[PDB]
Amino acid sequence: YREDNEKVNRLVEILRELGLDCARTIEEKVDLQFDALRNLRENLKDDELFIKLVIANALVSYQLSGKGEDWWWEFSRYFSENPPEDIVEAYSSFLPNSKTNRRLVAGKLKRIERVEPFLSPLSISEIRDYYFNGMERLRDELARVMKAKRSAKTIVFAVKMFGYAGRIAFSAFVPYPMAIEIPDDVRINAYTKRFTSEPPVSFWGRIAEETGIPPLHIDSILWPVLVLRRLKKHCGEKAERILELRDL
Ligand SMILES: [Cl-]
Repeated sequence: YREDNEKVNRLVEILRELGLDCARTIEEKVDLQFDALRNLRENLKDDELFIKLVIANALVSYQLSGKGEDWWWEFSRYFSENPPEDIVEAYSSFLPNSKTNRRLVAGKLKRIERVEPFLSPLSISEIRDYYFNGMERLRDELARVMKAKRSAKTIVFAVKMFGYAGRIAFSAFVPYPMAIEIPDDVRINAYTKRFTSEPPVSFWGRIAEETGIPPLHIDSILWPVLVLRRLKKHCGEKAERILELRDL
């Protein structure tokens, strides 16, 4: 493949300097979705219900009628005020009446109906196992349940959000698996072409191995590269390194 080795070498070193510490700070302090999850977890006081709601919610988080951060806050406030029991019934009222996710409701409710027989029986012990030692397994099982490709964008997003939910519920950071490849993203794809003609999944897999940053955490870092005020206020002097990534 045609590669700009010098630019790739700089990219790797900048990502090494940011590291998992920066990715985690972006996920928890820059991404307002994380605080939305903290609010819901505190208000429900039922970590099994909280985590299952996050997975189901992520599986319907496509073609939104608003910004992602607004949607996750609407979800958090709605289920804090109207805590659910029957998840299909709850979403049947929530989605068409929401501001930020009222499009394609029929297909979204079918997806909730499809996932609930898998999520409902899970115990907190099994959920802990998925979080601490099984996020790749969860991705594969969700894809099977949903009759979706293993790399399907919304399946992978559900695992990403599950990682946030577990970090909150279990008070421990577990990095995303190296095996979950870089998400398929129009902005990432255009950025990759600055460095190589190689397909991004292969390229970012090597970058992940060379930096020790799993691809889903690289994706977190690339979000502000590709909000900026919130980053400068939380990553400290490492915020300039984010600006270095955009200008590569
Ligand atoms: Cl999907």
